[PDB]
Amino acid sequence: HTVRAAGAVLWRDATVEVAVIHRPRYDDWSLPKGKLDQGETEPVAAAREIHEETGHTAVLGRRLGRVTYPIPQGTKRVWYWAAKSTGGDFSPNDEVDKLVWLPVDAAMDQLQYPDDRKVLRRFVKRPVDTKTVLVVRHGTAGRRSRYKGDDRKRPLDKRGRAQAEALVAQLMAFGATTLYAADRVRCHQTIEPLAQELDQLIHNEPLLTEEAYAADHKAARKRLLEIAGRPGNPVICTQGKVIPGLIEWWCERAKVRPETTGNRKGSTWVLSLSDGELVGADYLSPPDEK
Ligand SMILES: Nc1nc2c(ncn2[C@@H]2O[C@H](COP(=O)(O)OP(=O)(O)O)[C@@H](O)[C@H]2O)c(=O)[nH]1
Ligand SMILES: [Mg+2]
Repeated sequence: HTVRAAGAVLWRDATVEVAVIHRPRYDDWSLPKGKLDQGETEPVAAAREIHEETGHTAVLGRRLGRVTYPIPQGTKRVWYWAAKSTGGDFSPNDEVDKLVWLPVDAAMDQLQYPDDRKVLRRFVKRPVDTKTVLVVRHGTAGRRSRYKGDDRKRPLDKRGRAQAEALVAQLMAFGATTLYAADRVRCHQTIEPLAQELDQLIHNEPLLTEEAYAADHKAARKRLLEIAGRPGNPVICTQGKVIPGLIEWWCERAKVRPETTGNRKGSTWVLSLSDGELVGADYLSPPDEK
C-alpha cells in the first residue's frame, strides 16, 4: 500500500536558516512531514505538520518535488514545499524534542536522509522568498446543455460548493490575500467562502472569461501580469479554456517546467514569483480528488 504524506523545508529570515527536527524515537534529524488525514490536501497537511512538529505557523511557497521511501506496509510518498515561518515557536512535542535553525550548508550535513538532502538542494536552487499567484479553475457547476437560463449565471452544484469550501484551507496555506474572478457566477462562487474567511471583496474580471480569452488572449495575458504585479498573493478563479493557455504561455516564456499538470474543475496552479520572474508552476488536483 502507498501512504500519502506531505512536509516542508521550513525557513526563517534570521538571511535564510532552515529548521531541522530531531525525533528521539528513531534518533535522527529530518525535515517536518507526516501523513495526510482523511479528506486533507497535501498543502494543508504540510502546514499542519509544520505546526505540530515545529510549533511554527508558516506560509507555503514553491513545491520542492516528491520523495518515495520503503516502509513495512509498503511505500510512503511525501510532497515537500518551501515554507516561510510567520510566527509561533518551538516547544518539545510528541514527535520532536529538539529543533535547530541552520544555514542551508550546515543543515545539509545535519540531515539523516539522502532524499531530505535532495529536497534541500532543490530548495536552494531557486529563490524561496517568493510571492504567489493562485490560478483556480472554478468548481463543478453541472452541464451547459441541461441549464435553463444565461449560462453566465449557471451556479456551482453541490459538489462544486463543497470544493469551494475545501479550497479555503488550500488557498490559505499559500497565504492568499486578494481575490479576482472571471465574470461568471460559477467563478465567483468558487472563491466566495475564501472571501468570507479573509473578509475581502472579489474583483470581477471581464477579460478572463472563455469568450474574452478566445477573442483577445493578449488582453488576458496583460491583465494576468498586472494582477501578479500588485502587492499580496492573488487568487484568480477562471475557466477551463483560459487556464492552460495562460499557464503554458507563462511557463514557456520563463522556461519553468511544471512537475505535474492537469486542468480539473477545482484545481489550483501555484505560480511562484521572485522579483517579477516566474520560478515555479505547481499544479494541485481538486481538493476532493487524489
Ligand atoms: N528512508 C526514510 N525512512 C524514513 C524517513 N522517515 C522515516 N523513516 C522510517 O520509516 C519508518 C516509519 O516512520 P515514519 O514514516 O516517520 O512514520 P511514523 O513514525 O510511524 O509516523 C521508520 O522506520 C522510520 O525510521 C525518511 O525520510 N526516509
Ligand atoms: Mg518516517
